[PDB]
Amino acid sequence: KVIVFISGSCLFGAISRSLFKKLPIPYTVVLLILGAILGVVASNVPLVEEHTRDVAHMDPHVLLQIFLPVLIFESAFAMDVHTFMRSFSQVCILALFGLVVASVLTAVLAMNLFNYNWNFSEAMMFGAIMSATDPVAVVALLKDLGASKQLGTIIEGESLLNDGCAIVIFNVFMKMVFFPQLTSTVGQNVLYFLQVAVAGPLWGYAVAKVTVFFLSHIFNDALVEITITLAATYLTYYIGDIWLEVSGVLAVVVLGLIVNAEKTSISPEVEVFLHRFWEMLAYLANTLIFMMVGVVVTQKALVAVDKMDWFYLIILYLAITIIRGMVISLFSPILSRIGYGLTWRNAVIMTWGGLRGAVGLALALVVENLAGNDVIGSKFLFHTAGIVVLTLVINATTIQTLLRILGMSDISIPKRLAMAGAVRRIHEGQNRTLNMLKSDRFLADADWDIATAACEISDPYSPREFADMMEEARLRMLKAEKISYWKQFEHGMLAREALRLLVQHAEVAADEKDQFILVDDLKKSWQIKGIYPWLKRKLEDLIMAFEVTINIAIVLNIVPIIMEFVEDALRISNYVFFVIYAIEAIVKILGLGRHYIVSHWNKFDAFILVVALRMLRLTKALIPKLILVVNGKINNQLSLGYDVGKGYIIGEEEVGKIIDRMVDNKKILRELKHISETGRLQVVKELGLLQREHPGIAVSVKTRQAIRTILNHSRETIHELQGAGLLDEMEAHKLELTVEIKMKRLMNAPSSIPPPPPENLLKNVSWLAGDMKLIDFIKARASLLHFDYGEVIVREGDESDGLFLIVSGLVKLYGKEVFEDYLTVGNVIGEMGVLTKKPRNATVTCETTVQVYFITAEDMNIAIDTFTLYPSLEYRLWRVVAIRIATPLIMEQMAFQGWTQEKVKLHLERGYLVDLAESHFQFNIDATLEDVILINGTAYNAHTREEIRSPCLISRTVHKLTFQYTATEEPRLFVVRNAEY
Amino acid sequence: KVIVFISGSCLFGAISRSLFKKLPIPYTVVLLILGAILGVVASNVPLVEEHTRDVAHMDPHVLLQIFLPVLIFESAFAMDVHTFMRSFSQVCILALFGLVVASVLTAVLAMNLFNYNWNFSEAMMFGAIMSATDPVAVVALLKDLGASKQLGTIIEGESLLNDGCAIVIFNVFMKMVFFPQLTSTVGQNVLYFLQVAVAGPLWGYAVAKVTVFFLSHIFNDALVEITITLAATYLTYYIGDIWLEVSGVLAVVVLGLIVNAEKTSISPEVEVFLHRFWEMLAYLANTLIFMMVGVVVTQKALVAVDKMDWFYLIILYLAITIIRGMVISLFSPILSRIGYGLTWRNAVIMTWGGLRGAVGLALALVVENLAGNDVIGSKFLFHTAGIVVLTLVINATTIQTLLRILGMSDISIPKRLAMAGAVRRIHEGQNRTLNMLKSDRFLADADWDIATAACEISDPYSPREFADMMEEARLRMLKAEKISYWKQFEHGMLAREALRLLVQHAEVAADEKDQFILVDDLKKSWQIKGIYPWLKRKLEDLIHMAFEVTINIAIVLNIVPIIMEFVEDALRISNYVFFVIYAIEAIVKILGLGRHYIVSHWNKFDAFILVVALRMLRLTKALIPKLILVVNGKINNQLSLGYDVGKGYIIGEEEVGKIIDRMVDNKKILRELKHISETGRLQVVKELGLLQREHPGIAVSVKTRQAIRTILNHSRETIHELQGAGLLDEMEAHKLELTVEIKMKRLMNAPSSIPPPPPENLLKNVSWLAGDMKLIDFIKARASLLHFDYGEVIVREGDESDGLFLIVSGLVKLYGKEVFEDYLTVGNVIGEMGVLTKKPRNATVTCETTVQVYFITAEDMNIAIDTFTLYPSLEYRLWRVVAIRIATPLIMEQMAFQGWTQEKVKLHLERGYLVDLAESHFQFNIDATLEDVILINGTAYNAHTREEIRSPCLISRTVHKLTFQYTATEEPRLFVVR
Ligand SMILES: Nc1ncnc2c1ncn2[C@@H]1O[C@@H]2COP(=O)(O)O[C@H]2[C@H]1O
Ligand SMILES: Nc1ncnc2c1ncn2[C@@H]1O[C@@H]2COP(=O)(O)O[C@H]2[C@H]1O
Repeated sequence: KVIVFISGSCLFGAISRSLFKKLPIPYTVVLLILGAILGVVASNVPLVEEHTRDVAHMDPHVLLQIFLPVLIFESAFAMDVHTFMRSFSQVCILALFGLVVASVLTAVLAMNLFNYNWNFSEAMMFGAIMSATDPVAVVALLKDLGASKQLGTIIEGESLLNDGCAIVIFNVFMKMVFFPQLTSTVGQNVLYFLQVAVAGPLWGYAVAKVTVFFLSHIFNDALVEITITLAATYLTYYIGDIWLEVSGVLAVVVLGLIVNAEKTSISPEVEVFLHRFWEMLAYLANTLIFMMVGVVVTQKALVAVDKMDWFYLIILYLAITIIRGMVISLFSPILSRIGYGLTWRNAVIMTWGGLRGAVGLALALVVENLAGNDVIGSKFLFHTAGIVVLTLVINATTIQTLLRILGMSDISIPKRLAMAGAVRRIHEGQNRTLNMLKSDRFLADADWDIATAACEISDPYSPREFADMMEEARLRMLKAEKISYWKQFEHGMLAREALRLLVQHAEVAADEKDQFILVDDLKKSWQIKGIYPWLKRKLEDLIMAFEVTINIAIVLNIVPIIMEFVEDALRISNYVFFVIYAIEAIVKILGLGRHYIVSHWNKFDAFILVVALRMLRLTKALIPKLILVVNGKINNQLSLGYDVGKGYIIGEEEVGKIIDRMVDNKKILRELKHISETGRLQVVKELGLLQREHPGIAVSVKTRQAIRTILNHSRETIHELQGAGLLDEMEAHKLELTVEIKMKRLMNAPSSIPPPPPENLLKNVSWLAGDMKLIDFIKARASLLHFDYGEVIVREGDESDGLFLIVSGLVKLYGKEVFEDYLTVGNVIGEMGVLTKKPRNATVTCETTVQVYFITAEDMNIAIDTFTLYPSLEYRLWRVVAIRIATPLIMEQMAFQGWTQEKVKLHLERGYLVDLAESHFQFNIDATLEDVILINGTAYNAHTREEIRSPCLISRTVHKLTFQYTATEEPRLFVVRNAEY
Repeated sequence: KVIVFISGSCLFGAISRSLFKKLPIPYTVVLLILGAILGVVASNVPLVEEHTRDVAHMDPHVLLQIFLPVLIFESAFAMDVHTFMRSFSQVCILALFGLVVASVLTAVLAMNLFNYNWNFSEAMMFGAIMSATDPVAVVALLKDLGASKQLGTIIEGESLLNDGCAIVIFNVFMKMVFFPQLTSTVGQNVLYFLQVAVAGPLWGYAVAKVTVFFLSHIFNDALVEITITLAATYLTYYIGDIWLEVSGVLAVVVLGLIVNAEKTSISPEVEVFLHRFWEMLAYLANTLIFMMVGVVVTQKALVAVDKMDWFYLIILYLAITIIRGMVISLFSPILSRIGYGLTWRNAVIMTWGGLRGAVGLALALVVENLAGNDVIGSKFLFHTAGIVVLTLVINATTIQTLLRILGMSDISIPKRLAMAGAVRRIHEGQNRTLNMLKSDRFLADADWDIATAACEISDPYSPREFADMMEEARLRMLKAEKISYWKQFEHGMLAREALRLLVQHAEVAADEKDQFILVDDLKKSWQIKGIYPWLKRKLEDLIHMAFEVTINIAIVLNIVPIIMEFVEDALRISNYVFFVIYAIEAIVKILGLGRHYIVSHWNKFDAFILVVALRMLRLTKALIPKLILVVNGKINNQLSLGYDVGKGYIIGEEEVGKIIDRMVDNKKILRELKHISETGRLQVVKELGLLQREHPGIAVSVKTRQAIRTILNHSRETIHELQGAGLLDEMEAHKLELTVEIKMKRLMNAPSSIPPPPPENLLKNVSWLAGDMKLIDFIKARASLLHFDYGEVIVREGDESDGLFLIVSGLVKLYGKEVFEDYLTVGNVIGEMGVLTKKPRNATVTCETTVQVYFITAEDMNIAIDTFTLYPSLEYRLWRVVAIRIATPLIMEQMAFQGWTQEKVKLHLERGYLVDLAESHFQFNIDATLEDVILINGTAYNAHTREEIRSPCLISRTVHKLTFQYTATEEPRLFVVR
């Protein structure tokens, strides 16, 4: 019956796809040709005639209900959603206007020239059936050799919208023509138009949001989400099919776009499985419909032969080609003026990009089968088969020729240079490892000709002098900046979108002109000036159990509206609404203790309750949702702008220190350094102004990039640990799943701005001995002094003024060999100036804006006199300065070799100070104390009578020590007991 | 009509699967419970009654033709094929015997005790319907917490074979019971049995091989192979369904097993897509059939209430449980004796491993629907629903309790120690990178509490003294050997199977007893003593070519009308065509009769068949080379694997022997451990050497197949490092890495057939640059092929010069004098300066392995020198070789040639010549045209500074003119490179 035909069709499609892969002509036309052969065999042998008659004469219902929604759903599934949304406005405008112009022009051309006794509706149906297209072949060719990304997305989106509008027009006009028993008045026609406009896509959006919310609560389960997605898609299609014969495909398209847009709630395995499954179904449908078209056209059009239609076909193709070119040629200056400009290469490649696919053949089969025994169906089928089999080869050959000639698919010089360098590096490394392997003991009598020929690799590709030198120098500088950007991305310091924005900004201004870097485009990239801030300014300035119950009651009030739009239950529903109003009155009575005297907005709700249509109650809960989503929407773009600004700054800083060695001409080097430093200084001030506008964006981006850097380095560490054999494959995978989970949780990070860190709470918590004395010191010291870049607070050798503790920022200390230290938030500086009364010994500078608290010598004396009986703050300060002095001289010792900063920090935390007054300035060293450090003073050995002074390390050989008490130098020691105690 | 029921069924299955994931009870019983609820709603409301009446009363044809083949196909698709084949024999024996014993015991128990007026066929049907089971739940539980691999495969294979034989028996009896109008004589019954035996699986094998051969010619295309595989599976099922009512499932199972077995011709993406698609279909079918069973049993069994059946159910469950235990308990000693032994833990976990699934419920629905208005269908459905809903909870709880109690799912000490060490290392690295990141300029006012809490990680888990010390020392040594094996695998020096074999050999002898390493098990691992060599020995010793291939194809075509013979004018024309083919064969034989007219032993039978005029003998002689080549490949793979694992053990022991000494400090333990390790190494090296001696191609194959792996791994690491430095972007890196993946894929199907040994004369002529007739004369005057084994020194430093030696097989190590160590491979020339400079010796060369060398004496060297005198091109080439050998090491170490590798300085100095001192009268002028000037030999006097220098030395660029003094004992020699 039908089995052998389908199996043979699949085998023929497979062999045709495998054979004609190399030729630029798409495979599908071969299928059509093969179908033609079957026709001239179906007229003689009764067996193939029986098989074809059983299969090729199916009902239109199955075609119109199955073959088209699958194809349009596939055309609306494989597209990149974000790239589509980047140009949705121009794509929609161009697609709609091209569709309407092409349809009306084809209709009037047919009526004027064909000399057929047709009506206007037949010609409009002809135009609609000649308007639809399919871009899978041209986008496949572009993927193969076009070397472009945005062009295919533009073509796919335009084709999708064109197909949707074309099938809408064809369905309405076919229903008007072939069923001449329906009223065509305006009152229901406008209702039908608005229904198809608004009711369908909103229903698809609602079901998509519902199923996404359902899938959000599913963890590490793969079958459930696949089955739920398939069932939801079929349910949407079935409700659309019950509703109309048109809006179902629109609802399916919207649902597919929304599902493809979301990525956080669906694991990638499900997405790739769904892509593969839907692609397989679409390919099968396309092959079957092509073979059916071929066999039916060969069996039918042999009795409709004339020279007039053969003359008509060529001029029809010429007319549709010229109008398709002319509409976009006329609309190009408007697009250039509005800002969505496109190059003339894009226009000339768009002119030939219209390839007819399978939608037109489907509609032709439907309109031929519904025509009965009439010549109109044969004319339709023959003309559409002729035009598709003409364009499918001619347009493909011409687009390949134009893509070759225009040279946009040309490998640039840096691409070839980088590929050659990479190939040379790989070959050198392989030669080195071969040389190492040849020296191995067990690698003897291995034929090295086979080994060398097996692993060989190769690339797939194979004042004028001053101006040329400047041009090549700036090209090399652009190359260095690009590789710096890629290095920064690979180390993890950047996000994804900022990286591609920087790369494309560098590329579009690389070889266009002499200027290479611009700042105002970056300015508009990070700042927001569109309609969103104006909408926010208008919106936010012009305007739980009880709320949930009120919302549920308002939703329940739609059921009387449903009945009204369509009894005892309805009266009971009105009584329930009155009871809900009474419950609202009871809620007001309960809130009378808070506020019930008068209200402004609630008068409308009171009037609505007096009427009892309760949709006005839900807008109070709807108000926070709009601000909640728009604040995140603007903050995401603001964070991306700050990120790309920081990336440009750090890239310029990295490339600044290498340009001097690259060139040797003085004038070029000077002018390049001048323009680079002016650009950096111009952008850094605006970045600082953006930071000063609000501080939460910087905090968010720093705390969202530190996690990325830490996770990347942990992944590198675990890969290295796997490479050393200390753990096997399964444990490594089990541990790496945790890293993947951490990254997945980081993906949906709270991009909403975290509150700024507290001032008093962090002051009390960060210091160990937080008490009421700290509060008294804060009340006696409120400076919050701010120092910007390029300022030095104190200098070495200057007289001591007091103690300074930092509350915001990072500072760098240079002291004396020499050392460099970095103090973060919560550090205390100026310590020995109040204890040992030393003027100064080191210089501290600030690399950014810092907020600090100032304590003077008088303030320090007042603080010291504030607590005297139990100076816990003073004792903690003594411990802090003691461990600060003792820390750097222990890790460098040979005894503590192989110890990190945290190891020596946590080793010495369990140590105290020695009371020299109780011990009468005499100490005995035993094995109980693990470490003894001379903090201050001069110590005299009780055995060797040797005098030593701080900074020094007491050896384990010394057992008894004596100290001399002096007012100007009081001896101090730190003792850490053994870890076994 | 049917849509809402299916949609609600899928939603209920989804919510039940999501909710009951944590509890050890499988989700499916909840579905059954939910179905029960629908029943007590279907009896009152006419709407749900209409929906249930429409969907749940489905005809048996769709169930019996759709629901069962999908389930059995899924049970025969997700299995690991190789692990199944490792124990196929014991799995088949145990499954078949357990099935037949359980079926007959259930039948006789039902007939004796149930007091129902049933026949023997009804009880056999009852046993067949109670024998089937499903492995999905138990294997899922074992994947979750069983911590085992082989047990799940054993259970799955047993369940698959049991299901296939059970459905065969059920069909062959149900076709007799409910259709009492068919003859049951032996003559057709034995034909049916042999038909199911041989016709089905062979047809599945043929279609699988045909579609694999079809898919082998498809490159980088994904849709075509998926569509072809699906169409081939349906075509196999349809031909099986037309053929018999039960052969289709067997053919589909065989086709699925063969498709899953193959891996080279199918890309992994297609395989995982097919796995996911088939699993989705099976899950949907299982959920739907469970809900159907629940609703039908609640609607039906409410009018079949008694205490007799409610008492019979418990004793039936007890009887089937005890017989299932007892059959394998009785068969365990036979398995232990035969060598396929299993531990008592495996037996006690296999006893409770029988969980009834969906096949029995499918057969119950079929038999209940075909029973009509009779009590037998209700009894069948109620009893099977009761037993499945009892076992599905009770057996799951008991198997979880037993798995906890028996302690086989316990984390060992080394696992916890390694996990803790890895966690500590990761935390230390993260702390270090956080400390580095805190000092960055642009990382200011970032709340570090959130950063620390976000990236925190943790593990999922949380003379007696002398003997204890020895035990912990040998455990630590085993851990060191295991990590050495993993390091060797990760560096790329091992294959996959040898790695897992060595790891499991280390594991099974780790904590069992005091001994740790055995050698005779490795001996039987690398050597072959099975039935394969004996069958090869008896087989291969007991037994215009294109036109012959065309004649064989025609003889194959002659078999096509034989189907008509088994089944007119066309048949007579077929006989005439066969006679014409016979005449053509006779003409071909007469043409070949000039070379050989007498018929051979097989040719006499061929002539007899031609007189008969069959092609079976021609096909057999065509497939004789096929069986020869597949036997050769099968034996060579095992030999290569054994040699690989032997080499891996040797290099692992060599690595661990250097580090074992530092680990322990007790003298006696260290001495005895070194003694046993060295005795094992010395025992295994001699056997490996003789194994390599017996046939040398295996070693050549394994070396040339592992060098490519090492080179490709290091190239991949280099490309990853280059990507990490930003010199190329993502797309170019992926495009380049595709080439590495293609190289690895081509290496996967490597020519494991043994390459021929390298030639002797051809390599001697080609490897040397100046190969000519003089080399042939030297070979005729020097044929030594001396073989030196390990531990032998050929010459020593200071001994008198004897001649020149050129190495033809092996690698040697030279120690000379600072001091230097050199490695000479095949094709090197040694002992060259001893005849040129008349020097005795200056360095000592030894051999690290067996070496085959050619010996040339001083008299032979003099004869060779006197052989070519007019144009001694061999002598000129030797002078160039010794000149470049002397000049090479002293240039790369110079500051001028800094950053130059060995190949760079080798290819830089190849465009160099010698200076003729006779033509220049021993005076040379150095200009900028010559890039490098090297004093090879002699004393050079500067013409300006009057300074005397001698080789080895480097002439600086400041020196312009030089003079040389000619001496017989020291002739000056120089080399100049442009
Ligand atoms: N080794 C050190 N590490 C960190 N900070 C130091 C070190 N030595 C001195 N300082 C700080 O530098 C300050 C310089 O002036 P003061 O002596 O007032 O107090 C000193 C300490 O706060
Ligand atoms: N630098 C070197 N590198 C490699 N081989 C050498 C080197 N120097 C000497 N030889 C070889 O060692 C041999 C020792 O004895 P002969 O002098 O007969 O010939 C010598 C050369 O073949």
